[PDB]
Amino acid sequence: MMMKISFIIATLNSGGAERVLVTLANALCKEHEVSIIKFHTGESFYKLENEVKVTSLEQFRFDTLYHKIASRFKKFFALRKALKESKADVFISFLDTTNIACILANIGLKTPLIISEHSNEAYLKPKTWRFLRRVSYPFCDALSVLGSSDKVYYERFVKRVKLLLNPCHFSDEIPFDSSFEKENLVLFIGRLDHNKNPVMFLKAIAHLDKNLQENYKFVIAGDGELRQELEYKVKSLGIKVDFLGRVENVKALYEKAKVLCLCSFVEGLPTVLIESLYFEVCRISSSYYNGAKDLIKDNHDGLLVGCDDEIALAKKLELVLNDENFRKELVNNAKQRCKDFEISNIKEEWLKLIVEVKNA
Ligand SMILES: CC(=O)N[C@@H]1[C@@H](O)[C@@H](O)[C@@H](CO)O[C@@H]1CP(=O)(O)OP(=O)(O)OC[C@@H]1O[C@@H](n2ccc(=O)[nH]c2=O)[C@H](O)[C@@H]1O
Repeated sequence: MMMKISFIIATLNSGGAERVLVTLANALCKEHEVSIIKFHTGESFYKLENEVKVTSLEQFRFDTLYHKIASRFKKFFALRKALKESKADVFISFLDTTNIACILANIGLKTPLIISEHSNEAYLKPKTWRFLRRVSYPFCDALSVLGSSDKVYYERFVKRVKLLLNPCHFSDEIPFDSSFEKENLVLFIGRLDHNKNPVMFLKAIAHLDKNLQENYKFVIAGDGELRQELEYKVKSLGIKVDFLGRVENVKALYEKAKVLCLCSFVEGLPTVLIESLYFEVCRISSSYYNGAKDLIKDNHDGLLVGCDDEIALAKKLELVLNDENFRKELVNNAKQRCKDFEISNIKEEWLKLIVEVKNA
């Protein structure tokens, strides 16, 4: 048949949620009809299919104490307005702040709201939002949730929670079993904020053999608030890491690169650890909060280090990089996880969930 799907997100900037949304949208787009409603005006970082109808809420002023409070009622009713005027068969919204907003704004309309947590339940640190999520989330119609520990957490107070994986858009593009002629390149891809923890990457490149360190290229794709101080500490330790910062063509690095390191303290299902599956990139990652083992059979299809162990990382790095027959084995076992992220399969459960929610 057919449905109007409306996606509601804050921004469409170089993120992980926005990466999933567009993969789905681009895929549902062809059979169905897919509006996106995004708050912060601007363009999308990710090539968005042409049929995807995209509508941005207004720009609002947050100067003056008046406009500081007023622009929330104006935003809210501007949101309720767009939702009404989408006449969508279903609303799917993304991330806690946007999710709680949508639940309130949707109070009234007779259309289903899906909402999805896209990060471990413990990330939401403050006390008010952790509370508003507890009161408002049982009023949605379903709930997408990535890690199992989050389903066990959200099932306590939400009646319909589903575990949907993320869909890797590379799954259709990159043929399974492709020759990759790699280059001495280690990749760090991600936001340069405190949790993503890029400093541990630097500290660890410091501790590598001069042999390796002088023949390998190290690269930090991504930008954050740490992009300045990271460059300072790169001098303080004195290594050669090439900050590129928000590079829309990560496919180009993902090929040449041999290894990819993730250093974050807590995550849900990082797509950087999913995309590598498609490029014979070997993953090395901190045993981050909770969902670590769901993604990496340590020493079988990846390598896990203690959280924030600058040395542990370097050893594992030096381990793979002094050993091509190993790196090459790990990834051939990692190719095995590729299916668990094909958009084709992931899309149809989104479609399945939309159907049951559209009944009642
Ligand atoms: C701390 C945290 O809770 N992170 C969550 C994560 O656990 C997942 O749940 C994920 C999916 O919902 O969302 C967040 C990931 P987060 O926002 O941190 O991003 P991620 O690591 O999962 O992936 C983001 C990345 O952006 C891209 N990129 C990077 C650099 C660049 O120059 N250009 C790019 O396009 C990548 O291709 C990529 O997929």
